[PDB]
Amino acid sequence: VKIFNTQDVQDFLRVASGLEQEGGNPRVKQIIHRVLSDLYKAIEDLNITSDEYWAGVAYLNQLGANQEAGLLSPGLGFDHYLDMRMDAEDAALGIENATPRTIEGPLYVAGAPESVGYARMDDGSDPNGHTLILHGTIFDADGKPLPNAKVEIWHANTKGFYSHFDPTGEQQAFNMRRSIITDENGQYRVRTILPAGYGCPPEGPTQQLLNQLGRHGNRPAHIHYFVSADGHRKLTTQINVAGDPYTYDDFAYATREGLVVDAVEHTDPEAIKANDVEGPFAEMVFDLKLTRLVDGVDNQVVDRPRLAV
Amino acid sequence: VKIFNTQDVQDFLRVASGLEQEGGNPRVKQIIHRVLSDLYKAIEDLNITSDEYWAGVAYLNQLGANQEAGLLSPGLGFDHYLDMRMDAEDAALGIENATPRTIEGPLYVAGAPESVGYARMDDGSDPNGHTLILHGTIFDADGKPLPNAKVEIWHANTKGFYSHFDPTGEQQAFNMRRSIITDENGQYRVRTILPAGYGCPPEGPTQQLLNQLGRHGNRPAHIHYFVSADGHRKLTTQINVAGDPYTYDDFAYATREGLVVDAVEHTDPEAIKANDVEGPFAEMVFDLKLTRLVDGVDNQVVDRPRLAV
Ligand SMILES: CCCCCCCCCCCCCCC(=O)OC[C@H](COP(=O)(O)OCC[N+](C)(C)C)OC(=O)CCCCCCCCC
Ligand SMILES: CCCCCCCCCCCCCCC(=O)OC[C@H](COP(=O)(O)OCC[N+](C)(C)C)OC(=O)CCCCCCCCC
Ligand SMILES: [Fe+3]
Ligand SMILES: [Fe+3]
Repeated sequence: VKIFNTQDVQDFLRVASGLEQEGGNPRVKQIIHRVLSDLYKAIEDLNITSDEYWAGVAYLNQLGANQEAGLLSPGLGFDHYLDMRMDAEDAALGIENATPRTIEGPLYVAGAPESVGYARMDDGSDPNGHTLILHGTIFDADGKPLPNAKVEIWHANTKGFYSHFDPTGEQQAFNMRRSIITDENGQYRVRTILPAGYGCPPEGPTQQLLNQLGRHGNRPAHIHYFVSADGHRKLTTQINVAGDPYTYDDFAYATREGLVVDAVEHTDPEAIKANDVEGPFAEMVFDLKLTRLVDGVDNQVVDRPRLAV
Repeated sequence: VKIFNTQDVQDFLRVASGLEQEGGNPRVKQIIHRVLSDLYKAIEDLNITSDEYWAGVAYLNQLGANQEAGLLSPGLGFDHYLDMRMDAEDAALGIENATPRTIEGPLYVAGAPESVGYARMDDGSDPNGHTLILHGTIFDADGKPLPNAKVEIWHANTKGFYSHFDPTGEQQAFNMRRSIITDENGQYRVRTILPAGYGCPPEGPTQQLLNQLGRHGNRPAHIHYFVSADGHRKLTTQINVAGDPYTYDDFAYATREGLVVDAVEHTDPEAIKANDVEGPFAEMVFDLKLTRLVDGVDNQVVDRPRLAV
C-alpha cells in the first residue's frame, strides 16, 4: 500500500497539523507537521500494522503512567545527542570545554541545603554505606581557583536509589544532595558514601522496551554535578567510579573520557585519623574548570521541569 | 552546526537501537531505528532546542498519566490514516466495502449485556434523554438478510459521556452499550436516547495540544458499531447524526459519506403506539452490509487493548 505521497494524505497532514487554522502556535504546528509526516511515512515504509500501532499507543500510556519518559529519553540516546550538538556548537565557537559536559539525568531536585566549602551529604541510614570523601577545586576560565562557585552534587545510595525517587518508601529529604559554595581556595569537600550503579525499574516500561532491543538498563556508579558561577556558563556533568562494570557500557551513554575517576581506599590509621572518619574510607578528587559566557549569555543552560522541594 | 549525517551519530543510532545486539525483537529494533533516526534528524532540521525538547518529554508523561494517548491518536489523524490504508488494501484485493469502515475510537468496552433482535440500552437515568429507536437490517456478502449476526453498539449520553469513562460517575456498568444478535429476519432494533457530541476533556493533554494547533476537540453526535458474523469480516463503523454542526468538522476525522444518518422525529400518537413509546421520539434506520472473509481470514480485524469488565 502506497498512499503517503498522494494529495489526499498530504493535504490531510496539513489539516491535522492546523497549518490551515489561524489560531495556535506556529512553532508547535511546524514541529507537529514534520513529526506527523515522518511517522505517517514510517508507517508506510515499514508497513506498520494497526495491531503494531496500537501496541505502540498502549506503550505510550504506560510510559507516562509510570512517569518514565525522562528515563526512556536518555536510554534512547536523546540526552547524549543533545550534548553532542552542544559540543559541536562550542567547537564551532572555538570554546574549549576543559571539563566535558554530560547528561543531567531526570533525578535532580532543587532546594538542597547549602553550606560553604564542606558538608556531609548522607544521613548514615544506608547500612552498607562505605564512607567517601569527595573533594576538589573549581577553576575559572583562566585556570584560577574560583571561590564562591556553587557546586551542586547528588547521587544514589548503595542500592542505586536517589532521595525523592526511592521506590522503597522514604529517605530523609535531600539525602545525598547538597549545594556547596567553594571556599577561599575555590575548593569544595564533601563526606558522603560510595554510590552503587542505578538500574531501571525492572518491570517498568523503559526496561520493557530496552529488553526488546536486547539492551540492559544499567548505569555505572556515578555522581552528578551542577557548577555555576558569575561570568561563567552553568556546567552539567558527572563522574563515574573507575572500575565499574558499566563504565563503558552505560545505558544512558553519559560516560566520557575525563569523567572517570578512581576512588582510592584508605585503611591506615594515619589517613583515617587525619580526615577524622570512624574507619576505612574511599577518597576521590575531582576538579572542574568552567567556561566563560558567550557574549554575556549562557548559550547552553537548559530549562527543563525539575522537582522542587 | 549539523552532525546528524556524521559517522558518529549514525553509528550511535545503531547502538541505541540495539541493531548489533544479539537478543531482542528485530521488528522492534527496525521500527525504533527508523523512528529515532527521523526524530534525531527532525531535531536538527527544525533546530529544536533542549528547552523545547524537554517540554515535549514532559507532555509525553502527562499524556500517559492521563491515559489519553488513544484520544490524541485519532485527533492527529492516525486512526483515520490507518483506515485509509485498510481501504487501499481492500481496493487492491478487489473488495467492495458496501458499508464503509471508520474509526473504533478508544472507548469500546467488552462484556456488554447480550440479547436477540431487540434491546433497550439506556436505563432512563439521563434527565434530558430523547427516546431514539435505531433499527436496521444486516446483510451478508451476497445481499441477503443475515440472522444471528452480532451487532455491538455503544454511544455517549446527552452529556457526551460514555459509561465506564464518565467523570461524573453517574452511569451503571454498560449503560448505552449492548450486543444484539440479529433475529430471523436479519434485523436488530434498539431503544436508546439520542447521543450528544463528544468533547475531549478541556483540561486534558489532548485538548491542550489541540489548542496549540488552533483546533477544537469536538466530535459530532455519533453511534459506534461492531458487527461480526461467521464467514464475514468484523465491521467497525459508526453513524453520524445528520445536522450536527461538527459532522464535517470532526476532530477525529471519522465522518464519511454513507455514514451520516437522519434522525426522523415522530410526533403523532399513531407512531408512538406502534413503537411502544411514552411520547415523541426520534427514529434512525441504518442497514449494514458485511464483507466475506478472504480465504477464511479476516485480514483487517484489529487486536488492540480494550477495557473488559
Ligand atoms: C499518539 C501517537 C503515538 C504514535 C506512536 C508511534 C508509532 C508506534 C510504532 C509501533 C511499534 C510497534 C512494535 C511493537 C510490537 O509489534 O510488539 C512489541 C512488544 C510486544 O512483545 P511481544 O512478545 O510480541 O508481545 C506479545 C506476546 N504474546 C505473543 C505471547 C502475546 O511490546 C512493546 O511494548 C514494544 C512497543 C515499543 C514501541 C514504542 C515506540 C515509542 C518510542 C518513542
Ligand atoms: C521518548 C521521548 C520521545 C520524545 C519525543 C520528543 C518530541 C520532539 C520535540 C517536541 C518539541 C515540542 C516543542 C514545544 C515547545 O517548544 O513549547 C510547547 C508548549 C509550551 O507552551 P508555551 O506557551 O510555548 O510555553 C511557554 C510560556 N512562556 C513563553 C511564557 C515561557 O506546550 C506543549 O504542550 C508542547 C507539546 C509538544 C507535543 C509533542 C508531541 C509529540 C507526540 C506525537
Ligand atoms: Fe544519576
Ligand atoms: Fe465515540
